[PDB]
Amino acid sequence: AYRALMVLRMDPADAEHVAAAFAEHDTTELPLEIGVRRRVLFRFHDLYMHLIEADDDIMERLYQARSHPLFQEVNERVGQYLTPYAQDWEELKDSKAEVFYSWTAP
Amino acid sequence: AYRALMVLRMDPADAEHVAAAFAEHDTTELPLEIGVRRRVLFRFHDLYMHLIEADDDIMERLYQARSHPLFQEVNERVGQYLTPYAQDWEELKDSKAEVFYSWTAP
Repeated sequence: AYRALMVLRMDPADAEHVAAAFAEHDTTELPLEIGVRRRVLFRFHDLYMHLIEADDDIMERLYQARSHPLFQEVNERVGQYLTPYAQDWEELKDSKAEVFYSWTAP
Repeated sequence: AYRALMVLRMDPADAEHVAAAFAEHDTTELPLEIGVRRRVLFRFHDLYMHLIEADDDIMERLYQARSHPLFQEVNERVGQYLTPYAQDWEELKDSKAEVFYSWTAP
């Protein structure tokens, strides 16, 4: 039921690296830990969008674990190819979009 | 298993209208028809992102039904508040992002 979407800028050509970095991380239990159930990466022009599906608002641990050594790697890894969308960005929480509507059919 | 994400530009302030337009459309069977299982709208700065979850690649009917009178309304409705992201846009398919990675945990 929980969905979050983060948006950054990326060179389209860097997608494969990006994908590769997660691929590896997603083989470990690091994510089942944080509580991630599904992960989808999209690209559109020079925008990168990371969709996370979970079972609860897991953002906090998410935010928590970034400073974390267990996650430096995936972070460096991914990080070298991503840039914050907006000029006023200070932290991770800043790349998170807002949901303003949600509908599930019966 | 099917996920698509469309991105356009929107004035943050127009969100409530946007939401209202779908709210109504989502009360009808019009979407259960097209095959939509879940719908989530996000906003980030002046970007609008529409996530559709389905059970198959439903984009074609999706694309099909736009010219459609059954869908003029929601379309006009929504449409007046959205603008194509990129300058080279010619059609709806052009607002669709690409998935470059997908992971589901066991």
